[PDB]
Amino acid sequence: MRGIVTIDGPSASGKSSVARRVAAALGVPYLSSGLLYRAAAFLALRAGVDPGDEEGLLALLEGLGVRLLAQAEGNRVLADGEDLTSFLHTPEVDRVVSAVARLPGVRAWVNRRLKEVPPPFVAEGRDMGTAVFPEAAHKFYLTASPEVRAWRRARERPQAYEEVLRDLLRRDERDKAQSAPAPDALVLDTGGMTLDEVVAWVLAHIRR
Ligand SMILES: Nc1ncnc2c1ncn2[C@@H]1O[C@H](COP(=O)(O)OP(=O)(O)O)[C@@H](O)[C@H]1O
Ligand SMILES: Nc1ccn([C@@H]2O[C@H](COP(=O)(O)OP(=O)(O)O)[C@@H](O)[C@H]2O)c(=O)n1
Ligand SMILES: [Gd]
Repeated sequence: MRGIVTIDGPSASGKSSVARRVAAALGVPYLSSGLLYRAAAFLALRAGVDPGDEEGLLALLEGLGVRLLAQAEGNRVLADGEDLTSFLHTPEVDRVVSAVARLPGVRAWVNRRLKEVPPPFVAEGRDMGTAVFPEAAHKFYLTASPEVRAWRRARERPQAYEEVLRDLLRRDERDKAQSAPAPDALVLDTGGMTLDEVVAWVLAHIRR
């Protein structure tokens, strides 16, 4: 696989886990676009920047030199060379990230970072196969029921299922504009499947 594989989908549909495993099986990096959006949100919070102040936020992001590090075991985001990854997957970041991700300048900043990577790679996000890498040779859209996505996510947050579900429903709703599947994406419902099964299906499709 020498081109680009995109994997898009709503929260907890399985994108990061599948992209990591598929990329490792193909011998290429994977790029988690949401990690950059999460970093943008985390930095704005930490800096006391008003979430509607695009200019100030962009001044900060470019000013700090924020970078995505694609490592096989998982992506990392650095700001001024320092690893912020451990702070990006909190309920707090989950709850405010959509508001920051809606800013045109932030999306343009994230996409510039993604476009700096030479192919091949597998990229996961909301609009990888539509807005960012529409030329991708292999596109996938993962989806599952809100209940199972909330069930999966609750295992990864200091929150119970019902709150996780409420939060997930809201976030996916707030992400609607950037979340439609590419028309040529293979849509897979991952509910009821193991990570291994989804990876196997995706690789089989890629290797058709
Ligand atoms: N069939 C599956 N496919 C992918 N991930 C799964 C699956 N079943 C359970 N998981 C768990 O659900 C979580 C999904 O997280 P993640 O890979 O980040 O998905 P997403 O990027 O869509 O939020 C992981 O904890 C993963 O281990
Ligand atoms: N390409 C994408 C990727 C992420 N995002 C935003 O970034 C936030 C986090 O993405 P994420 O993929 O890390 O979230 P999860 O699906 O991993 O739970 C999201 O809710 C989206 O608002 C986005 O607008 N567009
Ligand atoms: Gd993820």
